[PDB]
Amino acid sequence: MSELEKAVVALIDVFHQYSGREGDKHKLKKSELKELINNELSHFLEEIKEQEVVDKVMETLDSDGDGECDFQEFMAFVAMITTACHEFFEH
Amino acid sequence: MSELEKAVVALIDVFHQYSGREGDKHKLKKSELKELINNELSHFLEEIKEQEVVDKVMETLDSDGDGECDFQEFMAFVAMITTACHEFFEH
Ligand SMILES: c1cc(C2=NCCCN2)ccc1OCCCCCOc1ccc(C2=NCCCN2)cc1
Ligand SMILES: c1cc(C2=NCCCN2)ccc1OCCCCCOc1ccc(C2=NCCCN2)cc1
Ligand SMILES: [Ca+2]
Ligand SMILES: [Ca+2]
Ligand SMILES: [Ca+2]
Ligand SMILES: [Ca+2]
Repeated sequence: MSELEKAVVALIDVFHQYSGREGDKHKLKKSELKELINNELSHFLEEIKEQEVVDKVMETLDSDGDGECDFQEFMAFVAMITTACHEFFEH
Repeated sequence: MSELEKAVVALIDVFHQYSGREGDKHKLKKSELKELINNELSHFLEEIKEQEVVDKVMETLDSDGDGECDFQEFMAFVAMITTACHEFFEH
């Protein structure tokens, strides 16, 4: 598999590594999202320590108002993070 | 770096590995897009052999009508491919 194919698989893997811990196994609730950010984005994002901070990230990500981040919404999060990295974390 | 952080970097790397070959260094023209699909998605997508086929993919991807795939448009392509992989290539 190419690096791109392995990358695609990695996105799926990390989603399900966190989404399946609690409740809906196919969605990240705020507690799961907090863990993913703190454990898997510790180099790209500042650690979330306050509930207000994860509430704010979930508000941004949750496009269908169910209070959780589904796979499609996670892809949008990945695009946000990748765009930030691409622009050398300038904004 | 986590597997997710490395994945994010891989997406950027493959884009620029193809986008910088011809013309606009920051966009994939159809010829570059064809090469990326054939070389880096050979396990997830059928090889493109006909110009009609890459025209059709570019039409789907090109949301601003410039005939090329920019970084934002490539992210949407990545989301499409990842969603397909996620659903076990069922659709
Ligand atoms: C790879 C390719 C390109 C690229 N290539 C082709 C041309 C275009 N781009 C650009 C960047 C790339 O990244 C390599 C990974 C380096 C680790 C970054 O680590 C951080 C994380 C967070 C910050 C930060 N956090 C918040 C406030 C600002 N700062 C800073 C640094
Ligand atoms: C990883 C995780 C999940 C997952 N996990 C948590 C639950 C949810 N999902 C799902 C899939 C994953 O993928 C692993 C990579 C296997 C190689 C697939 O290789 C192909 C490529 C193209 C085809 C095809 N092409 C076009 C017509 C149909 N067929 C078939 C097979
Ligand atoms: Ca869950
Ligand atoms: Ca949601
Ligand atoms: Ca180009
Ligand atoms: Ca375009």
